[PDB]
Amino acid sequence: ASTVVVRDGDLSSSFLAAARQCGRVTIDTETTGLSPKIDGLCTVQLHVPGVGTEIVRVDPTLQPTRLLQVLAAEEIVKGFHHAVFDLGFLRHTFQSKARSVVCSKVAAKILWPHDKDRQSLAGLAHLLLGVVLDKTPRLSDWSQPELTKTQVHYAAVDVEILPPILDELDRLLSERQLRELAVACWHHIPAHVELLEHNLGDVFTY
Amino acid sequence: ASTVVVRDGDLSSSFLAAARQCGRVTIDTETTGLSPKIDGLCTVQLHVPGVGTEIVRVDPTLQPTRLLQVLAAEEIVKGFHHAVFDLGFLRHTFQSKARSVVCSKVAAKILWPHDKDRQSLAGLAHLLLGVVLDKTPRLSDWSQPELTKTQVHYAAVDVEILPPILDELDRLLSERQLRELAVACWHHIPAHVELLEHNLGDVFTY
Ligand SMILES: [Cl-]
Ligand SMILES: [Cl-]
Repeated sequence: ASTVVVRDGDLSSSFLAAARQCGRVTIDTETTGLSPKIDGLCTVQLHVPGVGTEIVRVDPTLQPTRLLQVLAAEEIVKGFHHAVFDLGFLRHTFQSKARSVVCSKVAAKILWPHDKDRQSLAGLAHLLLGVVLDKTPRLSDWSQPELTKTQVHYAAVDVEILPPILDELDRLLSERQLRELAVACWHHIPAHVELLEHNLGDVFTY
Repeated sequence: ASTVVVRDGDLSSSFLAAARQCGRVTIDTETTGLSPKIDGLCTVQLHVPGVGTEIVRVDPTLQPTRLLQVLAAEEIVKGFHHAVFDLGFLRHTFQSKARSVVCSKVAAKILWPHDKDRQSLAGLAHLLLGVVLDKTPRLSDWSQPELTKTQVHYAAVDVEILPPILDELDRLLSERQLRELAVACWHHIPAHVELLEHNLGDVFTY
């Protein structure tokens, strides 16, 4: 959490430029609960490697125009942990339909299908980076008029830790010849979000 | 079942040409049971609209080279009913990895998520075409040294009925603005087959 600014309503015009120069960003959100179609989206965090992190506080009366630009941009890769969760909120709240998203949880489920510990952000961070993540601020009040120092730091860490985690999952995927499958699965995340948004369920079974 | 030929081991060179001229074919299979990774693949049926239908009897000692060419060909659309099932057999038996496949079951699950009747080939044929399909030969012995007249006719009908069914689902999908979602889902079928082949399960949940 080297350099973090809390923004109201939208990503700043400076980070939009930095995201476009970089071609790659990481994204996370804080909410009032676990149901992307019922609970409230409170903040969206965006990190530009080398530049810093913005915490965007959602306004009900404002589309976060420049944030939706980044999400939709084919030429900007957006890394998440559990992209289906975060994009479900973004889709239900803002009608956002993202392109070029990747997900460390999907990656982890391909590499370690039977191990829930390695499928969590904290499991990935400890295994790959030697880093212990503090998870206690996740249940705090993200709609509070002023985010605390602890909140800001927590919200920043969970986007700033994704670039090294994602790079390391890429290498493990390539080694086991599963990267093309992870690539195909990441490419399906936005469609999977639409299926959930429309209550269409599992279209691939009998 | 206007014009049907039973082929040993592979699709004929003439249908490979006709599939390439047409740019579109429909596909179905007959098997010894419902588990694509355990049960035997007995036949693969391929229909070229306007030309006819081949029933390919699988040989254990022979890759059906020209059939695998059609399956892999990006420029040839392959229509199935329940593509995940058929491609699971083709993937486990021949290591076949298909491109540009579409599926009437996936389409039906998007249009009618809660109605199992409309998600079956016979439900689709009756609703859309007014056609009653005889399903009794499905449990017959497809590894028998000579397929019966009833078997040949059954195996041919279930590929020849797919082109009108698929064209009609396209129109219903477009009308409700769900065709882009069906297109995205069809594009994911081969990856979903790989996930099942590797026992990776649902990579898109928590
Ligand atoms: Cl604040
Ligand atoms: Cl025969």
